Amino acid sequence: SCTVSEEDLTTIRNAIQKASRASLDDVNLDEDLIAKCPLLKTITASLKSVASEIATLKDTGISEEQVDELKQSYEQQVNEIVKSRDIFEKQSGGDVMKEQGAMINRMTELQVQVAQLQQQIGEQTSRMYDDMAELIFQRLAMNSTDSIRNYTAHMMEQKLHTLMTKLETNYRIFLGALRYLDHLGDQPLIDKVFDGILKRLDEMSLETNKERENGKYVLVNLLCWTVNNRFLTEKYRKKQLELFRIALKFYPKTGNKEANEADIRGRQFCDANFPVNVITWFAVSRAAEG
Ligand code: NA
Repeated sequence: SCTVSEEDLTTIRNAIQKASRASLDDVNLDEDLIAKCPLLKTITASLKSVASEIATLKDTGISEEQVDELKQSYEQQVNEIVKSRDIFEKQSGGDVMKEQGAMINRMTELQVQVAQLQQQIGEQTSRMYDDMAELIFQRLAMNSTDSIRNYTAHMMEQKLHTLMTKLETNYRIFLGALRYLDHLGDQPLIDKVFDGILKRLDEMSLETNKERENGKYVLVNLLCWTVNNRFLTEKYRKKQLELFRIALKFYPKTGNKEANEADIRGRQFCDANFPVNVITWFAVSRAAEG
């Protein structure tokens, strides 16, 4: 259950407003207060998540003009929640002594509005990542069959390597690239990019935690990309043995299946079992046959 006192609701309101600002700091609520209403934990986790995602945007090559448009959108949307009379203000008129006035119902409506804000910002940033990925393909002159038609094999390989070094450092950029290729419907380009992803996965260094993180997201979502796509599923089929080799490189200890599966599912942006099956089952079984 959730009980909040009248004055504690006022400090929740101010703590939410303070999370909207240019500093985007973590909501720091007293533990006694969190204890009486643990629902607050997921609200504060949501706002932290949005701010941490806006911070990642700055690190990329996205223009700080666009980051400013995003930060003001976030700020306006949080102020809308702060101003909500159903959540924070006394019941008035025909609302006096409605059930909605109970603190549990105010906090539930706060959780809904914060969850919907997180979804809306998620949609905006996801569009920004689409645009950034496309810009990468354009700047590298790799954005169509026509652009790549007159590349030698050596230059094509060189271009694909450069492309992967830019896509792999932020999995949301990588996902944006996959969405851009899907919508373009240029199959010779998809064919080559698939080869390029496999070659990077097969050879990239895995010395640091950041490199293993980059590779694992790329591997898992490459597999997701093939699901329900005949052409990409056929590409998986032809390069099956190489993907098994890559899978056991990123997920070596075949015995800790449960932890690997949880790790894989946390990086997945499809809902399919196929990435888990490839990495923790097919690859493990096929290395063992002989
Ligand atoms: Na108060």
